[PDB]
Amino acid sequence: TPMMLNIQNMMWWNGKRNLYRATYREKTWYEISRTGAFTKGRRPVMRQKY
RNA sequence: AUUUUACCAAUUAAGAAGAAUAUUAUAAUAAUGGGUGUCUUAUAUUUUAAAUAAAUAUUUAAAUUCCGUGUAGUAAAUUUAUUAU
Repeated sequence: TPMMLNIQNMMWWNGKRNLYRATYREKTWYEISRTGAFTKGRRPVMRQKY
């Protein structure tokens, strides 16, 4: 398995890509990782001020 | 009458489009694989899968550990955005 072997298969690097990944990723791993922008740590959640 | 010894020296101003829709970086608005001298026929032209990836991250702490390979929303669609004869 390429991921197990730690093979750097990237389209801009060698023109290859692993077949077990998803073609479209809505938000990258960094976007998923950043939790302060996802949870209610300090950010306000309802911008409407009635 | 006859006849001028042997050897030794040096590179510089360039005659005429015989040099530009040029070379490199730079545009954050396009994009189904560009192919001209091409020019029916689609049983014969199908590439999809939750993972670090043509998507790429503002600090020195603590901390697992026999050389600590290491830092968080900054604004919630907010303007750092892969641009372009």
